[PDB]
Amino acid sequence: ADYVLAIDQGTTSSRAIVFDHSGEIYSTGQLEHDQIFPRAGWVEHNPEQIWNNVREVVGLALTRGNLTHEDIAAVGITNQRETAVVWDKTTGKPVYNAIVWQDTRTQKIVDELGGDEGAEKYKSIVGLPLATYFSGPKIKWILDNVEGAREKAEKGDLLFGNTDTWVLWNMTGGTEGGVHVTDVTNASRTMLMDLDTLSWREDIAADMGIPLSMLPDIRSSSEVYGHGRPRGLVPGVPIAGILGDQQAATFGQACFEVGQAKNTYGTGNFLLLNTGTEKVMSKNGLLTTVCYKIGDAPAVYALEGSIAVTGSLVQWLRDNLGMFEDAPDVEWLAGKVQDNGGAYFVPAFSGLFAPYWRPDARGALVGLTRYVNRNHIARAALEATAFQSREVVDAMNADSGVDLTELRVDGGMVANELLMQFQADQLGVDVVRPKVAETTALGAAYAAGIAVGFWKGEQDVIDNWAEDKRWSPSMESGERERLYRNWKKAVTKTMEWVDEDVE
Amino acid sequence: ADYVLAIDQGTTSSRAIVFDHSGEIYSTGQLEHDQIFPRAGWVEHNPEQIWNNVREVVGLALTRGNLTHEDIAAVGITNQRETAVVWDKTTGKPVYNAIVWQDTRTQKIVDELGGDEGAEKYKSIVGLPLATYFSGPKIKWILDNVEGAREKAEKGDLLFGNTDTWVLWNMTGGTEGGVHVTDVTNASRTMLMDLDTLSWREDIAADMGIPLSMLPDIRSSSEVYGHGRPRGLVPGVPIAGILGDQQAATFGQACFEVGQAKNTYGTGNFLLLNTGTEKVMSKNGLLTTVCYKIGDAPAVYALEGSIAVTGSLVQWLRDNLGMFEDAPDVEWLAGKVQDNGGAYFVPAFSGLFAPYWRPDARGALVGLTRYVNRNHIARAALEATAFQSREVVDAMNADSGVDLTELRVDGGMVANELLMQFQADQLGVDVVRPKVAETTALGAAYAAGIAVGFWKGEQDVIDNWAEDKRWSPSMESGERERLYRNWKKAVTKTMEWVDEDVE
Repeated sequence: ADYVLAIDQGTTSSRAIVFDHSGEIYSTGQLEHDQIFPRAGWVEHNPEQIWNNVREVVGLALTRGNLTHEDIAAVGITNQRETAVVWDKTTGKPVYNAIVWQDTRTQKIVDELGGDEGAEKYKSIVGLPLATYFSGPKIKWILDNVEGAREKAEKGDLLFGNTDTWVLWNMTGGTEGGVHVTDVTNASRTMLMDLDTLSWREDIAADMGIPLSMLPDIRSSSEVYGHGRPRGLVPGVPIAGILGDQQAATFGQACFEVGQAKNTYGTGNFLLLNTGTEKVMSKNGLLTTVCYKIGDAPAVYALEGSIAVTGSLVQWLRDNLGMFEDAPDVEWLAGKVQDNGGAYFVPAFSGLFAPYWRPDARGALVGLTRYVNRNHIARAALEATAFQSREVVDAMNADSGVDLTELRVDGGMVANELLMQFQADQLGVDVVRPKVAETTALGAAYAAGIAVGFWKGEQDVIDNWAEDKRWSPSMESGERERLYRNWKKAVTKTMEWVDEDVE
Repeated sequence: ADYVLAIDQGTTSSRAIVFDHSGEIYSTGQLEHDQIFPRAGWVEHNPEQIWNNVREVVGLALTRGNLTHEDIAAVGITNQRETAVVWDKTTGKPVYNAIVWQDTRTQKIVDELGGDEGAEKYKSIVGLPLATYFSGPKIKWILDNVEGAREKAEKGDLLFGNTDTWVLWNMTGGTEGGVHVTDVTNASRTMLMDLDTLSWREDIAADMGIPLSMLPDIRSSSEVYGHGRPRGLVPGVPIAGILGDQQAATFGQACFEVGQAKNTYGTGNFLLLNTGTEKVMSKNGLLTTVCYKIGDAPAVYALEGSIAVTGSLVQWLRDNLGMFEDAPDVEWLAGKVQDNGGAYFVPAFSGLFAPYWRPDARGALVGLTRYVNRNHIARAALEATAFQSREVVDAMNADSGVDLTELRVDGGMVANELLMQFQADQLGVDVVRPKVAETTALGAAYAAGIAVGFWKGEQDVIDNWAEDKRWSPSMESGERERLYRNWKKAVTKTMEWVDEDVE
């Protein structure tokens, strides 16, 4: 077997990618699944469509690469986190659609669960605030809303799973031999797992009215969970790796050492920092979570931060204000000027931490003078993505003493030299861009190949890890701080106006 | 004679307009003159070109209307203010070009003139801060920098005068009989006139090194100053009206009552409030000026306010940010939505008053959210012109206790019904636009006409004043005030950020 097959079961689509020992793409296949909105704030996925699509991309990837299951040494799985699936273990049929992490129907349940200020109720144990994103409250919604579900869960007839678990169950035979398992990274996103013991917590489960029988067996992120069902496309093939999507991209970037972090650039940004075997609890409102766990080796933990508006800023300037209608890539406008021209963008929800720690939907644009033009505005818009990233990094550093040693990056925006160099300048550490952009799928492959010996372990992966390039800090140190301070000041004053803003 | 000829000697062109008893435009003539920039910040006009242009337009207006000096009952003159002309009274040739109000070369002179007392040194006597705009310091410049000027002056052969004086002198014969006179509105713009007594200040003149022999005799704004020279276009005709442009505009809007004010909408805005016979000194930085004086009658005063960025805002958003390249008229985009969507513009130099009275070049745009689009921005942009006029109105109220009774408007933006309505809504008083848009010229006509009896007086002018349209406040008090205080908070917060913005 010369290849490892990764399945990335994402939010909007699912793809299979076949990798070789070097970490290079051999063949791929991809399909979208429906985003279902039964009503406002509700976001659902049809679980069967997800399975049949996954079934199909695998076939697609093999066919394109002229491969046979005989060529696959292992299958790795990565998935959109938090999305909740509840199905019958006997009929195999879901009792309701998968409730996506984007869904907000559980706001009320989340508010009752916490009680008059209780969002932080479970943080010390599970590392998460009570929010609409996480699985637990979603399972509770399914048990309080669906006819009969709770009684059958009581009986032990219902299974819960993130889609890693849903995909794994179907790939091992479903109602015939299906294994009900999840890894530590995905379990850390449900609100039910104790970060220290890596086990389900009975008290939190009871609090949410969730029978323990619905919960899958928590295992590591790298070990043989099972084998491809006999009559499928990957008959006999070991399925030996699972990592939540962001943890997988982190793993595919080879952020194996303390201080290494991965920043993903999209409409919004996600940043995870490897804090080693030491678990760090945030004082800045950040998430604590599991980065990965390779078999019997100790779990490696992480701090996770998110930024609501990064790449979507420039997209809003275009679709809402009608700017840049002439230029597709804004980088080429920002490059026509030397500076932000005194302009600063206070993106919405940028007021993450100080002085209030209360992100708001209202943003601003300050420092406009007669000289300022759209090239400056393009420049400042890119800077705000970097500034926000820096403020999440400073929060992480303040919480650990594990200071970001370097940033590895993925996402569409990693193709912007200006942004990337400025990101390095602002952070004062190197910024590395991998040669393979699908870090999410690559992480799932590394996790699975390690478990079966296709790769010998973490060090061997580093040896086969190739980078595209890296940017090193070069900006005048004084200019580096001036920009950052003026920006944090802008954020502050903007939040002050917002408090007194009577809408 | 059934007509009154008005000469409007402006910043970029000069025009002649012939009106009849009903205030209608019968015939007109207009010609541009060169805007000379010998140096950065230097702005000059060729006094000879201006004079030639004035004769030619007068000729044009008379010819096109088929009128002769016999049909002209009187001539009125209005002119761009503060611009200074210094000429040889024996040859009638300028010693230098006219230095325009927009010329900033007098900054050093102005800085040192104030000594330890500063810019407000003379404010309590003349109504004006020391600044590059005003005539005094410009006359000093010419004397200190031009050869033979200082001595010719000491002989009594040098004359000064704004363009009103410069035109009246030539019109009455120049070297051969020219009269050297100015009215009180223009005199009050040079910094050398006492507001209470309406006379030249012997001490201020010496402070600036200006012999009193250079200064024109000060008269009222409406009386016969002399008659057109025999070889001219208007031989024997009384020249009986002079008002500085903004005052002319105000007079031509028939703003004859305490509390009536006129707002001129341009790239920037000029607002004047009639304060009656009581001179009011501002505690808000506004200017104190003579509105007009009609013969023996007591002089009427005004408070004057200037707003730097009004019409420029939309221009900037288009020429610099590349927005609205689709809409030459933004009123059509603003009309697609019913409100600003939460957005507020804090235009550069909008911090005219509290908290600091320290206008700054740096502005901002706040209250941005995902749903705000260019339609909201367009409306917010317009709202900002209305808001800044309201704060100038408030500062005028806080200075005198004279409630604005009604706002008369001119300038390019009065075609915008959306803006004029909102303006009425914000001021809570009626906003009216005249049928005759050329208010400055009409104002000069009224003054001259009254001096010769073509009109009986101010009530008679009112009896002939033509009104086009009027807007009544229609916005609920809650919405009205909420929008305004929200904007004022935006201006405040912006100024605070600007104070800590290290650029």
